[PDB]
Amino acid sequence: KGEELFTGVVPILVELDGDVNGHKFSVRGEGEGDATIGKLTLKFISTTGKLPVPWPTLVTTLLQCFARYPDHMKQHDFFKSAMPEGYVQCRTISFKDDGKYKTRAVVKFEGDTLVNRIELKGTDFKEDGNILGHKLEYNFNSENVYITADKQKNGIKANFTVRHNVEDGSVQLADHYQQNTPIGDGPVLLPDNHYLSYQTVLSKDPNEKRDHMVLLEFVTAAGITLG
Repeated sequence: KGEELFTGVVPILVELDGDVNGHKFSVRGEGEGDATIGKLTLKFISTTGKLPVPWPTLVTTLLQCFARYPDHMKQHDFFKSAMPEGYVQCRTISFKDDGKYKTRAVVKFEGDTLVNRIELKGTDFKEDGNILGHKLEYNFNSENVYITADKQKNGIKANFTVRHNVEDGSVQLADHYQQNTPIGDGPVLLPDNHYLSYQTVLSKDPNEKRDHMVLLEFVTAAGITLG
């Protein structure tokens, strides 16, 4: 039933309120998702001027319900099974030798629009580090998100590390710990161990005057054998 909401193109609204070492910012995003081919296309705008953190550090925070689950894996798709009532997604993102983000997001349908409303709190960052110092390249290295069930919490957990290119040729690690729990009371699909494979492209809108990020994602579930 949840999966039936994703058979066509779904409009998306994203709202992020952020606070890193006390520096506040807001991001508003819009676009669409097409889970049949695992495709997300989104444009995010800062409504508070130039961001105090690099856009690439916000990519993972700013809709895994649009992953393409192969037919033989569709009974492992927690994200769509929680819909339309939605799920809460929480992460701790620890930047190696730097600070951490803690995020809480409510992902659910409002009518025909899939809405992702997020609060982000960043702490312990270095004023001259790679993040507050804006030393990260505007690109993204996309790998696999490993997913496991958490039966006790009736949800899932995920773990992965983002490797952010630094302008000096080094790499800034971002360790992600993720938890998702459904908002509704009804049973949801809980998966065997598997992963989501990402292809992520960041770009710019040449006609956009505000600080912004254009995001294209292709996401495919894998790791359970078609046989």
